[PDB]
Amino acid sequence: QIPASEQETLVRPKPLLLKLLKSVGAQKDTYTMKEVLFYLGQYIMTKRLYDEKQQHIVYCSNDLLGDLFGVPSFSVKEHRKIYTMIYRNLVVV
Ligand SMILES: Brc1ccc([C@H]2C3=C(N=C4NC=NN42)c2ccccc2O[C@@H]3c2ccc(Br)cc2)cc1
Repeated sequence: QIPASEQETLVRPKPLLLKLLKSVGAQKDTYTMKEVLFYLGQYIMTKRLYDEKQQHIVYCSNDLLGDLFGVPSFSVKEHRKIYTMIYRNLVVV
């Protein structure tokens, strides 16, 4: 539900939303929104932060991710929510 003209928004992550990204294979400092989302996706996948039965729900209560987003869990179905939650950990270049 996010226009493609918004996921290309050149952006760059703050100190540890960056740490989050490079810990899963990142090596740049300036990303586009979907690059960020793609890596955050790999991150959720690798630490298995999702509910094993209703896999559209993510648990980040006791994870770094939780500190970045400020919520204990969220649904990957609510794109806008995810974006604004990601926006606060980055400057829009
Ligand atoms: Br916004 C946004 C962009 C892409 C998705 C992806 C996606 C997942 N499941 C769907 N279903 C349709 N699209 N997606 C998905 C589910 C479990 C584990 C990793 C996943 O990786 C990502 C995703 C989800 C949350 C964040 Br934080 C970043 C990427 C979700 C929200």
